[PDB]
Amino acid sequence: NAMLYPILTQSRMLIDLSGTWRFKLDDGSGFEKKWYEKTLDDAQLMPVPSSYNDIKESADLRDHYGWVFYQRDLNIPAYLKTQRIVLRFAAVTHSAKVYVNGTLLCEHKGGFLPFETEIPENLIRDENLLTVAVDNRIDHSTLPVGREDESNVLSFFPYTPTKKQNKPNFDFFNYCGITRPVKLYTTPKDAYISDITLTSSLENNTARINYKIDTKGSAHTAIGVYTKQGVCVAQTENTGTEGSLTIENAVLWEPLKPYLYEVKISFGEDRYTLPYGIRSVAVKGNKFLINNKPFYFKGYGKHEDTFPAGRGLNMPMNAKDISLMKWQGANSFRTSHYPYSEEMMRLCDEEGIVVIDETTAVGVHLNFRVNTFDPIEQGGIRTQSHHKEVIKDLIARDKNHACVVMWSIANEADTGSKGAYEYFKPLFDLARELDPQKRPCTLVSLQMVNYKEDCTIKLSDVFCLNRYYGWYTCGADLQAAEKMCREELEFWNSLGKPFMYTEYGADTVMGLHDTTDSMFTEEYQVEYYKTNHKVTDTLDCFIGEQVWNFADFATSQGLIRVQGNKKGLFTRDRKPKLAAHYFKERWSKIPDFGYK
Amino acid sequence: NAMLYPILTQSRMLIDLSGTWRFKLDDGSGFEKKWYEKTLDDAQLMPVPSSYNDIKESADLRDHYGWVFYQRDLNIPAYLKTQRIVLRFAAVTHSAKVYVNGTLLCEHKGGFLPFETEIPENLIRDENLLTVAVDNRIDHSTLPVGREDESNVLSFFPYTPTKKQNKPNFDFFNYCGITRPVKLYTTPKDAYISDITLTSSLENNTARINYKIDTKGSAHTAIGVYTKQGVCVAQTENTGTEGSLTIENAVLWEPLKPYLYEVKISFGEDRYTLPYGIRSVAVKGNKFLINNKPFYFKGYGKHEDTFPAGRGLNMPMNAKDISLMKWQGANSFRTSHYPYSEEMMRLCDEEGIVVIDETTAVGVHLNFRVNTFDPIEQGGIRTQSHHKEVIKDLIARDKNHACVVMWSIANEADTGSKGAYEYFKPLFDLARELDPQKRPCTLVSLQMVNYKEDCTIKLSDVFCLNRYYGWYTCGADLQAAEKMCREELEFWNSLGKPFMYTEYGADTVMGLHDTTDSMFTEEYQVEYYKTNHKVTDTLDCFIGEQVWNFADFATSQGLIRVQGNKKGLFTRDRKPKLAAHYFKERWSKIPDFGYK
Ligand SMILES: O=C(O)c1cn(C2CC2)c2cc(N3C=CN([C@@H]4O[C@H](C(=O)O)[C@@H](O)[C@H](O)[C@H]4O)CC3)c(F)cc2c1=O
Ligand SMILES: O=C(O)c1cn(C2CC2)c2cc(N3C=CN([C@@H]4O[C@H](C(=O)O)[C@@H](O)[C@H](O)[C@H]4O)CC3)c(F)cc2c1=O
Repeated sequence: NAMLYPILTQSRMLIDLSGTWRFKLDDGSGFEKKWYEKTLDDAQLMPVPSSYNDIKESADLRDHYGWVFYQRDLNIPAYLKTQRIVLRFAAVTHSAKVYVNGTLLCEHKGGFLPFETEIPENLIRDENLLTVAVDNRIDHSTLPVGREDESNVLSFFPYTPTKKQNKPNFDFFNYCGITRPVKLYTTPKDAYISDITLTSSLENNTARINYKIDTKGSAHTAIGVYTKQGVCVAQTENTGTEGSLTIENAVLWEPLKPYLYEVKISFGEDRYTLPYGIRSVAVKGNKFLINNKPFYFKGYGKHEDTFPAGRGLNMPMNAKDISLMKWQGANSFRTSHYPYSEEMMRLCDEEGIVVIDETTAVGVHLNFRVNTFDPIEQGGIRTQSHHKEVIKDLIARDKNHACVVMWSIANEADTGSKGAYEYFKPLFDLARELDPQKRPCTLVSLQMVNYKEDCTIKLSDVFCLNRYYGWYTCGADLQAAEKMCREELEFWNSLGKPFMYTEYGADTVMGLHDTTDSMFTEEYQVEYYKTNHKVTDTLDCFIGEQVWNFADFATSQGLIRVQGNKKGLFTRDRKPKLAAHYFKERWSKIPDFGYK
Repeated sequence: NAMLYPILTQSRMLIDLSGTWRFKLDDGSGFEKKWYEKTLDDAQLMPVPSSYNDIKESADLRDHYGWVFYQRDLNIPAYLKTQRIVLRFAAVTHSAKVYVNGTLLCEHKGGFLPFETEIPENLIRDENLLTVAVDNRIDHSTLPVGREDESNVLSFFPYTPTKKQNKPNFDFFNYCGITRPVKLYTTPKDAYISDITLTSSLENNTARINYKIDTKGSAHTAIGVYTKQGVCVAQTENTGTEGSLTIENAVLWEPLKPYLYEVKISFGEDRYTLPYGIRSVAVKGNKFLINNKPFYFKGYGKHEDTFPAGRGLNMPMNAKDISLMKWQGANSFRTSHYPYSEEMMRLCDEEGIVVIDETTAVGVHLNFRVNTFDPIEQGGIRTQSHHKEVIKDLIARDKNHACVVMWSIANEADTGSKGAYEYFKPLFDLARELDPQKRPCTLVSLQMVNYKEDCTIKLSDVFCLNRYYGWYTCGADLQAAEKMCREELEFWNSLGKPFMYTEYGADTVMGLHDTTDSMFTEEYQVEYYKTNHKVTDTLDCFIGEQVWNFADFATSQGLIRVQGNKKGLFTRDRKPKLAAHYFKERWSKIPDFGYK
């Protein structure tokens, strides 16, 4: 469960296994014929990390259904065997089977969170083959959810598909493969650090770090806290597993003004250094408080999506995206609709970007007659069990990030229907139990005629609304959109708790224009946002605006998707639309703290 | 009924009243307050001819519901009163009331066909005001048909519109206004030509023109036929109303090789000259014969649509469009979905472009539970009576055009439902009765699950199909599209009569690309057409391909319309997409005659 980010330390090797791997589509016989026991024959080459769907020009590759096999050679020095040898997969989408030589080492379900496995030393021969089989199939038991009929979420006349294909119950393309880096790392065999938990206490004008260090084996523990320049500001040797350290002259991590201490931990020979921002988060009344100050979210729902790697880790684009958000005056984004790479989370900690951290739970809705949360034995959704593992794993991975201020339990589940509360109650209970910082929890609310029956009202600390007044309703009638927006949002405002837009927007094709309200035009995108803001700016409990979307991104094919989703403020190659300049202006006049 | 195109002759003045007119939106009180009796107060200026919707930047103007008032001064020489004075409206969309000074002169229904009225000389004062009130409203009794609920033909969540608006039952924007020129012309008072009918007889290797000259008053008739250089090749004086003339050395009008004789007619002092192409049209077996040769249609459904005039007469664009069709190797187009201007028809006669001439009958479908052709007293469609007047007027206007080879009675009516045959039988009977050339008649068939019950099979001389295999069905599954296309078209091919595509295409945004099948991309548009052609090229009764559409054009707003309809081979400003070059290549290898 514990998943420390792998780093090069005095006690820990870090070997990146990324590069060109061999790649072979499964044809139904791949496991029967035990392809993982030899070199892949008649194979292609595929970059790792990357989604595989867009690297070639093959529609059958892009739209492949089922398994693929990745493989590479792994010839490592024998003196590594004096250490504990670990294979870390930061993400394999959606499910993986990992083989070393002929031998199945592990299997994983869930395409967006890391997993790892020791390599037993009796298995390492002189030359080794690493094989990773990757399953892309989605159904009523996976997160994200796939449809199990021939229905498309986006048809006039019915037809029989040529081949079976995944049918996403979500509005983004089903990019799969070895999405994020594969690495080999080592620790001391006999005594090593397995996890680190840090929390902050700011009471009585005294900043303290509380630590809890999880180990394997028997040794002595030490912890030191260091400034960015390397001055030790607190340290203790031969400590317990738990304790606290006072940080005199503590500098707080603040949105757009990050400060990270370096927390170095020793256990026997093992050494691990964890960056850590000191800050508090709390919901009080109708305010979202960061370091006891009333925060206003300004930003976006995002996607991990770039050409040609798809969902694949793209670190230059990560840095470019954060630079664009600072240029635009944003302070935050949400990990729509899955955990993002640790490289992104760590960069956000470094750059002072606030993150709403979301699970993989999109598509938990069977009625976009069996109801979504009917009993499984009557056709209800089969995701609750995996939904708990995802929450456990997500919090275990990201718990120490200062940038994470809120957990989002699901995106647009069927939360107005019968049984939703009972499905979601244990998941909220679990997230509150597991997060040592006890951060606020929410689910992101689907737009819905019976919004007063949204079970978010009974569960969430912040109400997060996805609303499309002026796009999916009142299209090209913004005066009607304004009225419909005000009627519903005055209800939410009357509940006295913080609420916010986590999505709102309008599909906009760069280069289409009209001085007169016309859907898909750059001007309409601006007018859409002006209309919504006319309402939200008058509501004192509305504490944040995150647009849909930061940038255009790939989706499944359909009559309402113009080469993907076009609601980005930026294009897929990160060029500003008219509305992106509109937001730079607007967000320049709105402070991070004390707007409402 | 008779509607000779107005021309300047030795006996006929022609005064164009086009230019800047005064323009005022009605507010409900325009007739009550009798605005037509004075200058329009607090008015704008509007170009005539033009649609009014896009000239300004006002959404309320663009989306106006109801009446508008146009007005201009009309100060004419008194010596005109020695002649018969006629006001000709080439088109006023959709309905008009015409006033001179205070006096209602005529009212017209039908937005795409000419109407005229004598100006009684006792009404002409020294200074005169011409007022034209124009109604844009559409319903179950107009052609084209408007919906009478709040439904859009292209909604996720229901909303109340801010204002009432026209709801077209058709896929093009409801452009209205004084669409085509307004002209004053004169004839002799006492004896003048009211209509001319010409037909051709090619039997026995002898080309003859049969004439029938309709007059008012008592005088002597003469007719002469002249070559383009002005050589008289047949003539007779003091003739009857009907007769025939042999044309020795006759040159036939042929597709892409036009020849027009000039037919000059005298009656008393009146003189009228009519261009006339000699050619035959006939359907025999599975062949469409022009001048006894098996024709293959290559071209488009079009729209009259340019920026900013909308539906308005744009003669430079007409010439540009014909130049592009010759550049692409097309030979034909259909007047989708209304009669086009006489200026276009006459230019097509001059340039050798073959025309399928279509009525205004689009939207004759109430179920895109009351059935379309239920009795009117039970909610059935109320268009049949006006549908006959439109057919009468269209044939009366266009009967002498060599370029017109086929009448299209309706576009995508509900022809697979009960009662369609009975609705359409009298209209086909009427068109065959009225056309002196007895040209083939068709209706354009909607795509429909029960296509074997399409009443076109019982009525039409050529089966004209609108099909979207690979767009509205099988989208991004072209291999399935090919199979579905072949299954249905082998049925049509098995009937042994000529059939053809009058629409097929794929929405394509210029500048969107992908080497791998992706809807809305330029490459997908090409692949869509390749797939269809794989099938049609193997069917010996398939005698023509007209794409949807020649060029992108404006529509109502909705989630599936990217700033209008994007199925053009060209953009709205006439720039070629990838598929336009594809068709230039393809149509360069397909002959006008003897392809199948
Ligand atoms: O053809 C139509 O009529 C509609 C089609 N679709 C589907 C997307 C094809 C609708 C979807 C609705 N929901 C689906 C996604 N929710 C968020 O919206 C973003 C976006 O759609 O841009 C996604 O990208 C985000 O991931 C997701 O969180 C919005 C609400 C809806 F309310 C109405 C319609 C239609 O009306
Ligand atoms: O959102 C969807 O799912 C669909 C939406 N629409 C409507 C246009 C919004 C459909 C329409 C269908 N008909 C409507 C128009 N016919 C011709 O098509 C051209 C075009 O549509 O390009 C028009 O411009 C031409 O004038 C017209 O003759 C095609 C058949 C259909 F069969 C399926 C759908 C959908 O499935």
